[PDB]
Amino acid sequence: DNFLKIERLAENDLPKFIQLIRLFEAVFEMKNFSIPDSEHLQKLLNQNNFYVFVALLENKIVGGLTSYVLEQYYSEKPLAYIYDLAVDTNWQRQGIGKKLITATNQFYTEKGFEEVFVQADKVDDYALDFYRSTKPTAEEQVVHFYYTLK
Amino acid sequence: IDNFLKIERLAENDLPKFIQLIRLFEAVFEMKNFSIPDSEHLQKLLNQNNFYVFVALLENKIVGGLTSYVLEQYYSEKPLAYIYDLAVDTNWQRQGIGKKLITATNQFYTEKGFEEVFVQADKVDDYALDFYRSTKPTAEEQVVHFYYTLK
Ligand SMILES: CC(C)(COP(=O)(O)OP(=O)(O)OC[C@@H]1O[C@@H](n2cnc3c(N)ncnc32)[C@H](O)[C@H]1OP(=O)(O)O)[C@@H](O)C(=O)NCCC(=O)NCCS
Ligand SMILES: CC(C)(COP(=O)(O)OP(=O)(O)OC[C@H]1O[C@@H](n2cnc3c(N)ncnc32)[C@H](O)[C@@H]1OP(=O)(O)O)[C@@H](O)C(=O)NCCC(=O)NCCS
Ligand SMILES: [Cl-]
Ligand SMILES: [Mg+2]
Ligand SMILES: [Mg+2]
Ligand SMILES: [Mg+2]
Repeated sequence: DNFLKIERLAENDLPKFIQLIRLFEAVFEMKNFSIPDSEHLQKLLNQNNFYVFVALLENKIVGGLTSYVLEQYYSEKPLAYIYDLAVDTNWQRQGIGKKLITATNQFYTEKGFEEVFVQADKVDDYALDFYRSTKPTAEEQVVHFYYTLK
Repeated sequence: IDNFLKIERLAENDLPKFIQLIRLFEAVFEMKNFSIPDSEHLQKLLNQNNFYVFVALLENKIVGGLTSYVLEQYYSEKPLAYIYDLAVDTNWQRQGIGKKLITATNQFYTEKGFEEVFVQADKVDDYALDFYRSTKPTAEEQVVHFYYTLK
């Protein structure tokens, strides 16, 4: 356990960001994925409203998550939106996912955020079991609609 | 009322209309004990390059609106848009305002070259589901939403 480190990426961590994206690509089984150019990814990493957390063994990325800050108009305290979370399939069920969620909520707690939220597909049984083990404050059944643009 | 209804995307000198919309949200969502954040905060939010508000106007009266957040992607150079809140004044519902707000919002992000816009509704909110389904979305997915209320 001493071996696992959690790191919040900084603006000079593009190589680690790209490792994480490649982990996403593999774990989510994305086919024919063409990674965006590094200038785009750098600009994203530079944003003050986006935070990436990774899990490291040595400097091998074995999991991570991405999150977005949503400034509120209902409150001065912001919300954080955990977008993606994944752990290397060889390293799953070792407490890594849990440590990532803990660190993430700890970070936004110290930043004085109101809440953090995250979502899973109703079909995704393994994800559901995971989030339900993280002592979330609550869960809600929602319907997600999207419009694919021209 | 189509001839008189106007959709406006708020700009940075539109804080009065932003506040009017928040007051509409408070009414429509029937929020209790709401203390609106100070104007310095709301102004800073309005000034962000990742936040866009559309309002529906009957003359100078806000009768609906929606807020949306930009989410730049790492899977694509094309960003996503997240519609967070949408409401129409109760006196003016079921007259096509909600549809015109969605339409305007998707047209805008289409001009901006976004990949996709998404919006959510609670599964028990049958009337909201009815509404979104009438706007002809590309697809809908069942999702479970978890949150962590921070200390
Ligand atoms: C939908 C809403 C957001 C604004 O949209 P609107 O102006 O009322 O809706 P529109 O007039 O543009 O048209 C949508 C119609 O809603 C649906 N609808 C019609 N009557 C309805 C009713 N009594 N209840 C629910 N949906 C109804 C129709 O399916 C649809 O048009 P259709 O005739 O083609 O089937 C509004 O009703 C509202 O603010 N409700 C309370 C707040 C809310 O739920 N917001 C969304 C979640 S944040
Ligand atoms: C969940 C995930 C994201 C990372 O989690 P992880 O490091 O493997 O999970 P943890 O080891 O921290 O598990 C914590 C708890 O999840 C729960 N859990 C139950 N079933 C599980 C399963 N099939 N997989 C993972 N966690 C499970 C356990 O209670 C577990 O505690 P325990 O081992 O003491 O019983 C990882 O499984 C994953 O990447 N899955 C594929 C991608 C994905 O679905 N991501 C979420 C959607 S974006
Ligand atoms: Cl690479
Ligand atoms: Mg670093
Ligand atoms: Mg367990
Ligand atoms: Mg204006």
